[PDB]
Amino acid sequence: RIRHVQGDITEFQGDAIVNAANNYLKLGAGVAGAILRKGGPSIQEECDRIGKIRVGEAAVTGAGNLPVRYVIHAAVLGDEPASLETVRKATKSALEKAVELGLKTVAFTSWGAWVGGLPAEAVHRVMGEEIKKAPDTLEVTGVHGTEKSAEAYRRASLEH
Ligand SMILES: [Rb+]
Repeated sequence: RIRHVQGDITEFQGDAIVNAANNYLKLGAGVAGAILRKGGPSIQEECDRIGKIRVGEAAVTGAGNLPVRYVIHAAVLGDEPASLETVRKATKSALEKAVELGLKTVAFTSWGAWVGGLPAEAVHRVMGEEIKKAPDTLEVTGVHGTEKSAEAYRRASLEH
């Protein structure tokens, strides 16, 4: 239910990508920058017309010129700081949205740009638990910058 690959999430060709976000849905930091660049202005514009949400919630937009149908914005910080709990909620909420849209293929990054203050392995652990709990109609892809990293993530998923 989760496969880890080297690639560019702005090149994922499935139903949706998950984009880590502040709760004000003001995009730009991290992978969002590339998403705005290649996806175009309509992604922030739709966010502007959703308004702000709560930390731990997710919100859905179209994907502009990207080869996915939807972007799922997962609010990990803002009005309160990122923690293992906000990470858990934002993941569960992102996946809940995907299920609501009746989607099958969804892609996350490592959320690294958003969890600098947290212990990496515990963050990976919590998102993994939420992903595991998600229904089997979903196929989740983790996308990483380097093969070395993705092979590390796959190797780590062999710890069981
Ligand atoms: Rb931000």
